[PDB]
Amino acid sequence: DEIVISSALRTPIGAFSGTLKDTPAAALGAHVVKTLLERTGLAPERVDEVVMGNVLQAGNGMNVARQVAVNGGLPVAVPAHTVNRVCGSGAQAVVTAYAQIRSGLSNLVIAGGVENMDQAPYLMPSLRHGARMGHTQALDALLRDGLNDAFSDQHSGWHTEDLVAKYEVSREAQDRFAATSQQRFAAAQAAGWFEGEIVPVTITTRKGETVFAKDEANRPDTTEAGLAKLRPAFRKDGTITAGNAPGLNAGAAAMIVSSHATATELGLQPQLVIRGIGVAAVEPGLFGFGPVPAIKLALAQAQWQVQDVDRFEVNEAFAAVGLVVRDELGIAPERFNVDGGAIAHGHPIGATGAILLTKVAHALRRTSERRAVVSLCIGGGQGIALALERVKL
Amino acid sequence: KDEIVISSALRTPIGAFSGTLKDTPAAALGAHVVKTLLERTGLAPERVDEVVMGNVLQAGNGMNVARQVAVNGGLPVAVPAHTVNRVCGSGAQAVVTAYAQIRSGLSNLVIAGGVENMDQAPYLMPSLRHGARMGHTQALDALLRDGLNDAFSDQHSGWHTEDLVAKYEVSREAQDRFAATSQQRFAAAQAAGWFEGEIVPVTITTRKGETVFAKDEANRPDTTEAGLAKLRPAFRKDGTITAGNAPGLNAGAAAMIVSSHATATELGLQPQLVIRGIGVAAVEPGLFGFGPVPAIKLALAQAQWQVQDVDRFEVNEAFAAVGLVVRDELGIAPERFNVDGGAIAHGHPIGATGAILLTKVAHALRRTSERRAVVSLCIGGGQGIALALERVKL
Amino acid sequence: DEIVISSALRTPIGAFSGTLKDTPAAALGAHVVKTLLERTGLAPERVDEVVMGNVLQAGNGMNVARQVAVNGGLPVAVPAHTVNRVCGSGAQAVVTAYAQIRSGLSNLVIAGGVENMDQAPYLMPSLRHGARMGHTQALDALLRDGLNDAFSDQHSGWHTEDLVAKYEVSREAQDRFAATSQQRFAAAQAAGWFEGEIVPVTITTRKGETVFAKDEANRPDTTEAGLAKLRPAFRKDGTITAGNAPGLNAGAAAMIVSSHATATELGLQPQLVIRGIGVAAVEPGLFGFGPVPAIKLALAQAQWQVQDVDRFEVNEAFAAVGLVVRDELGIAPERFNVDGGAIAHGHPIGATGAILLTKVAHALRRTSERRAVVSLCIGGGQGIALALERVK
Amino acid sequence: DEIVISSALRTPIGAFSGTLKDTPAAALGAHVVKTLLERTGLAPERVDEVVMGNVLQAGNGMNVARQVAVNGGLPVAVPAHTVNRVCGSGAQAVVTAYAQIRSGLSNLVIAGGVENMDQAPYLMPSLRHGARMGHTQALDALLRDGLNDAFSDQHSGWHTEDLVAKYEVSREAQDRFAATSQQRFAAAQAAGWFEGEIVPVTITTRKGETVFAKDEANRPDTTEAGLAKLRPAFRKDGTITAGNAPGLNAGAAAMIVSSHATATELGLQPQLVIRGIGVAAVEPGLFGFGPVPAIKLALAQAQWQVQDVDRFEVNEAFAAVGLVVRDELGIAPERFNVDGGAIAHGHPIGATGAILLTKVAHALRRTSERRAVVSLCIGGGQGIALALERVKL
Repeated sequence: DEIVISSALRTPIGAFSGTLKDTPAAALGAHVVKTLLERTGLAPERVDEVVMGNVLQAGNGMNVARQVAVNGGLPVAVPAHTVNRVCGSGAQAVVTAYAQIRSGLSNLVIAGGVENMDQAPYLMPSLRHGARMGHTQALDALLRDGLNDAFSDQHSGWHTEDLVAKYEVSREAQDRFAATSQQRFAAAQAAGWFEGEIVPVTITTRKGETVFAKDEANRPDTTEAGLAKLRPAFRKDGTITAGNAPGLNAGAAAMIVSSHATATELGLQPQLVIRGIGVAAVEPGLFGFGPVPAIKLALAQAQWQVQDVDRFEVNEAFAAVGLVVRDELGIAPERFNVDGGAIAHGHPIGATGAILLTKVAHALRRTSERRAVVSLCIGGGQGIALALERVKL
Repeated sequence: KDEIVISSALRTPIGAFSGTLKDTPAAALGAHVVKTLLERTGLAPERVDEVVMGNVLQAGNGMNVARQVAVNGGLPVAVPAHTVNRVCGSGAQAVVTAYAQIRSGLSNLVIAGGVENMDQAPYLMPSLRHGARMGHTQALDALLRDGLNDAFSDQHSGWHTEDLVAKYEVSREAQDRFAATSQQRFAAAQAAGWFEGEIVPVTITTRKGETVFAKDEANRPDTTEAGLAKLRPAFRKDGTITAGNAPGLNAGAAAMIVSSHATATELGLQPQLVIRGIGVAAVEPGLFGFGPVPAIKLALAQAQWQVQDVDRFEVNEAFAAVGLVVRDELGIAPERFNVDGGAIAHGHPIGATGAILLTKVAHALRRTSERRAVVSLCIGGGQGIALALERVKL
Repeated sequence: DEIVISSALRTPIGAFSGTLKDTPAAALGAHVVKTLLERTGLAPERVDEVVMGNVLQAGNGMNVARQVAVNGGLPVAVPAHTVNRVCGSGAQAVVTAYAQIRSGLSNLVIAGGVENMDQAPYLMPSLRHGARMGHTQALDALLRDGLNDAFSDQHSGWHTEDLVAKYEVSREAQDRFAATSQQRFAAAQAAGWFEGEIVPVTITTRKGETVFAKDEANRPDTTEAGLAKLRPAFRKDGTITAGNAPGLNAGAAAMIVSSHATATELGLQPQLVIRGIGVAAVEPGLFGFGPVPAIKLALAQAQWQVQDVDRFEVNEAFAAVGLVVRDELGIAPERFNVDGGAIAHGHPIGATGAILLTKVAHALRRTSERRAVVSLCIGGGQGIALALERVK
Repeated sequence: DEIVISSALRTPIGAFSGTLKDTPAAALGAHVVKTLLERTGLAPERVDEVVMGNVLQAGNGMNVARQVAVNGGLPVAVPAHTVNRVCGSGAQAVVTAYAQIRSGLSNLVIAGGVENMDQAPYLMPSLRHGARMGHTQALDALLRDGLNDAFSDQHSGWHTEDLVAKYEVSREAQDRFAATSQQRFAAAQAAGWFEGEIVPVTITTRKGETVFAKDEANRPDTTEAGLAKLRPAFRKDGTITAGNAPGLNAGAAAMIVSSHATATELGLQPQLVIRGIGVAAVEPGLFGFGPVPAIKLALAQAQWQVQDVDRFEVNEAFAAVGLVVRDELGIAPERFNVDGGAIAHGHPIGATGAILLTKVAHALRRTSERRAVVSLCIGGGQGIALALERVKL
């Protein structure tokens, strides 16, 4: 009856123009899936479906999920499809898996997400049928398909300044939150707390192989004083900066989704039980609020109250989004993004939801905490949340 | 289990390559169908729990096509939406996704469909972000890179389908006979008014005014076996597949309501089909045209139907060769296979086609009083999707 | 030691997106040169140099003039170079030829110009080293390298509205001049007056040929009433429209330049003597005035005055430029662009100067007029003029 | 009347992706012209014309020569035009000037050339009227308009392998020539022999200012042993490498051309008399041979024999071209590219001819040598040569 997550694994997260800049999103997912199969010893024929989140599908080739599955070493008989709920896509893949299992379409699904923002191409809308006369634009696909609202064409960061204004989120509070994310992430990383969830990727370049084993996007030297000096990135009188938002990152995460009975039968070690799912939508312009209704839905399904939850893992799309969700729900600061968030480690859009589920799977194992919520705000005005309970042993 | 049903299946007419819809984004086509569906049904917009849309060529369509379809279709901003991609099967996948959400208790009512506009697919410049440095560089047609070329070989779907032709010994003449028959069946059904009920007109604004696009335009009623025999192979020098025994590069949208039978009745909807069986299968990428065979067998097994129980099979004409291989492998009577013609005539707007075929069957069973149908599509990359569908008695 | 023009020939002029849209400028020039050699029977080894004007060189390949020469059938031993004085380039090629002959560097030069504005590519300045993040521009080379001023980045038509304001050139006068250009051109064309100067080009398509034999860009049905309805193209409350300016055209012209003695020695039939050359420069913003100082310089060299000249052939860059030059010099309206101009036939930038020299060579032969001036205004603020006399 | 060159000056030559990568060719020419006017005190009204060579005109804006003239500070009443005889363009500008003066069209011309190969754009031939369906090419303009033959579409370096084969030019001879070019250039540079001809350019960058005062493309540490290790650049079994050919360089040069009488009247100090001009053409495929007929034409006009010439300055388009021209004409190695050539300093195509005239003007002043020949081979199968005599005082 219970649907469980087993063997959650992720790549380290690459910086913009960083170690993963030449490695397609689909190749990162294939690497995690191959490693997952090697470590679990799961019979590849027991995989009924591969579901992968991917937002910037432009130029990635036919059906990213099918490339992840086949290049990950699964038999050609394993079906696969790609899901896009923007920032929530990596968590959506796990919700899709849950729905397939609960509806009887699948017994075991490999679910996750992939993204590489460097690898997003430029688009030429006028090249097919011609520009005819006069200058024409080449669009950055990461803005057109990933970060700009589809209704306004304004950046997500520009819209988030209206969330800042509505909830009176001070520059000082955003920079305090951002510095704390960096400090928490650096301490956890140094303590080895992310080694269990990370699978190394070997990158071959010119006359070199480089073993990419550790998240590279974080800035342990970040201070409130340093952050206060940065210029607003999206509006002249704004509060959001390069320092209180994540970068343009690359990575992949994947996990096994099955009934508890299926996991036990196949000698898997379940990490989390899915106790509740929430998917909600709000005004595109206030998309940072999306986690609030989504979390309420997930908690209602789990029959939990906010104060019953050991940790909330809410995507740091902006420091401002973290603060609005934490403060609106009255979550204790010590229980909110406990080991740091995307401001430190990065936001590889379509993978981030799978990365946060992976983080919580390993954090509950280490701490013996019982109850967690993963939630992400979603460009276009949506929210996704999963209520998750540790499985013992 | 309560029965999961399809209600109010509707589609745009299908545009030709460089045709009437060439300047109308896929998301705008879906928005138009959703708006019309809400207007005609009077469905309370707050009772829509999710919009799921198939779309294969997402490049340049903007953030989350399904959310654009939902919001521009007039649904409240409180309705969530996501986009699915199982290539050619995406429009049928959206309905399977809806089924799974309802059966799992995540949703009570979903608007599901698909959208595609192949003219609107942009060119891609992989080297523009970090530079070409020195030497010529390529601009990729996204239609090929993300839609029609296999991701493993980079060869066209049509090139791979010549290996299906060789394996099953499908003659050029058999493919051209099938293609001519698809055009003749489609033209006769169209002229008889059999597609009027499923089609919603789209008003297109241009420099020189408005065009009311009300009728499929990609079909060639004058097609003959003799005319098709004149054409050159499109994909291999010694090949059999031509521009005439394959569909075009088309544009369109289709959408429908998916819910329990009880939910449909409660909200004053008129269910058209019950989903009796779902099959999703995968095969060698190189032999993807065979995908419907295992998918149909899975869907029939779930419905507890045999091939001979099915009044009509609606199998996507990705190529005439795929239609022939699937029909003959399953032993389906030619008179019961793509009865009113298929994609060779009306077109293959990739991510919408699965939703278009479900829509076609919903209206055809209502007209004929046929009881049982199977919709199936082969899928680039080596997959197959099938739904076993039963008419609801109204 | 008179320098003469012989065997001036041109292609018909193609419309924007018209019959020549798939035929490179260099191929148009090659075709004229091949035809010129076939008709004259000139020994190819007697050609010392090929000089070709071409403004939009982007994407045309290494040295357009050398492609015209070699693809035109001349021996590989014939040197060639490409000149760019924007709108004046096709006339500049003939001035370059004159200078080479008078200085003893050459005895016989094939000089002309080529342009195909459809064939001008788009430019991607950010593709070499990357756009990194954010949308980036692809430039239309015909604007960047051909029609926009290099200092202001404003269109030539936008700058010409300041010439209109300075000289108080009414919209009605511009439209009357434009209608008259169309009417004069259509009547002359119908009378066969352009047959002698035009060489047909065969264009190969699908499984088909098109023989392109006649200018296609003109609008014989043009009226003042029709032109009055058009919207300003360059400024909101402007006077310049699509109807009182030329299009974005394609074509080529070429001719033999030599001493009179060399022409006679080689059995050529000289058409014109170059009696005077003027090259002048003005404010980029008032480039339409450029022909005035250039014409005065050319007339001074020829020891002619305006009233001595049977016809002026001044490029119709805009109707406004034609009117300003005509009225500043006091030229009789019936002696100014007598058989119509670029508003009707088109302005294939780098070829136009060679096309106007070609037109005048054939018009003086037909009319027995003695004296002509060819002049063009030049984007960036220049003018070129040649004073020309009919050879018997 | 003698036609003379006065006040020949050049920028230092930039490396590919080097100091001048963001400075348009037209701006480099403007800087030389402005400096030339400032130093000579020449009355700007006495300039009858500016003629500039430029090969890669794509994207440089309307009429590069007019931009050089106007941005160089000359009155708008000075006419200007741009010439293109590919690699010979910078020398062609001086021949054009000579012809204008001798024919009476001009009394005084500022002639030179400009090029910036980094600044050459990519071209999209199919963007105006559309690619319709299928992949399409974006062309590197430096290949399409500058370095690939217009008839074969093969690189100039690929064609030069046929010159190598015809004249049996060994790899070892090419590498010896290239090493010697580097050694000669480095010694001459260190001796201060290029200070007189070079005008510094101040480059304003994001982070501040660079005073670019010295040629940067040369490799003084070059050895025959090092060059022997390099892979062929153009054919698998080839001899031409990155080390025995010049780079993709940027720079400008300009000079005053006038009668001797005009120069003296205006207080200029003539450096060279033009005693002979040769322009020749050959098979496009053997364009490296072009200097041979061109030099014979220039020497015939000057009534000189090869052995009467104190130094030959023949553009090092490839080491192979230098060797073929030197050995075909029987020129003493000690009198051929005496202070090094383009393999060391670079080949900024449309400027190189003006750079070589400038180099010879200053070298004859220093050495009191009487007679020089400047010659360049030209893509498409041409050659240009000038026979030049030192003017005293």
